[PDB]
Amino acid sequence: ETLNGGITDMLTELANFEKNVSQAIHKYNAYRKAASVIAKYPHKIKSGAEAKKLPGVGTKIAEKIDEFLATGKLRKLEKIRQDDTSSSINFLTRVSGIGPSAARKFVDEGIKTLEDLRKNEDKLNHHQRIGLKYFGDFEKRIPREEMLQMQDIVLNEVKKVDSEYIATVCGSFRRGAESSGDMDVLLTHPSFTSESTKQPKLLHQVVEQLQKVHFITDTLSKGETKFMGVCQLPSKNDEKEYPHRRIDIRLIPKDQYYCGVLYFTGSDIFNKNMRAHALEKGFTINEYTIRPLGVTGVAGEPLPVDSEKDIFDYIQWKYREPKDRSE
DNA sequence: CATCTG
DNA sequence: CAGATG
Ligand code: NA
Ligand code: NA
Repeated sequence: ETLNGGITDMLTELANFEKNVSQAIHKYNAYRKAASVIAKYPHKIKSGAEAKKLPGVGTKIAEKIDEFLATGKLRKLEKIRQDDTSSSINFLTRVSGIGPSAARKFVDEGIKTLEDLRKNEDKLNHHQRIGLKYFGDFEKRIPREEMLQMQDIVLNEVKKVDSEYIATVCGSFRRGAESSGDMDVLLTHPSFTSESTKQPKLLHQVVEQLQKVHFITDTLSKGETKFMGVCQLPSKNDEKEYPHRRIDIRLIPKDQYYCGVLYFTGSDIFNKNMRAHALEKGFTINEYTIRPLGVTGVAGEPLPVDSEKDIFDYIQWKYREPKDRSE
């Protein structure tokens, strides 16, 4: 956690770079299990050879650990930190819609900067375009104070369209968090479940309203269950307009809402732990359901959940306010 | 995993 | 359709 830090750290720069600049999924994937194991490693890695001893730990890595331990740095890591092309990709990638894949193509076309990007707006697709228009706004954290305002609206409108709608704002906003990165809404309606063959309108109807009143600014992707967009709190009495914010809304059959709600709420750590205990208690849990575990190895059969309460109860645990859902 | 692109 | 992004 801080004994073998720099090590796990450099390993990460390295793995990251593999995958993003080179195509090196293997290699990349290599550094990864590597940093994972040294991570768990209970001692102070004093040499490569020592490390080597570990699984996932081969010769090349060993080599690097040595040099790193040997000297406050690593050459390759130094060489990669300068490299314009390397930096290029790390940056372009910052744009929503631009991934690595694309980041390469661009660079090899010589698009490296923001300006490059504007100039070549023709090469970008819708998402990427938006992604570029909202670069700044996009990176700006979302303070809870707006969060609550947003949430307020979304909920009101959803209600308007249908009283039977059940919306929830998961994420850290849900966990207490003072700011968030984007807005995540879990949606369901009684009329929608596991078997119930579709009802796309269910999602589309709301989306509409959201743009009706202008909360929703642009559409990133709009499928029949998942929507990826942009929103914005009405700039009041003009002088201070708001940033644009990432927002998503997803339909979910009523019959697997809570697992979802739970799940989406996190934290990752809370999940796991809860996930593991569930398991002891003779259960299983994933994003959609809770199933009673048979003994023949495994087994299933969706346990019935009417709340987040229903879940814990099953696994016979202490109902956790979202706030203490931390770890 | 679900959506988009081409 | 594979293949990219989130
Ligand atoms: Na990106
Ligand atoms: Na292939």
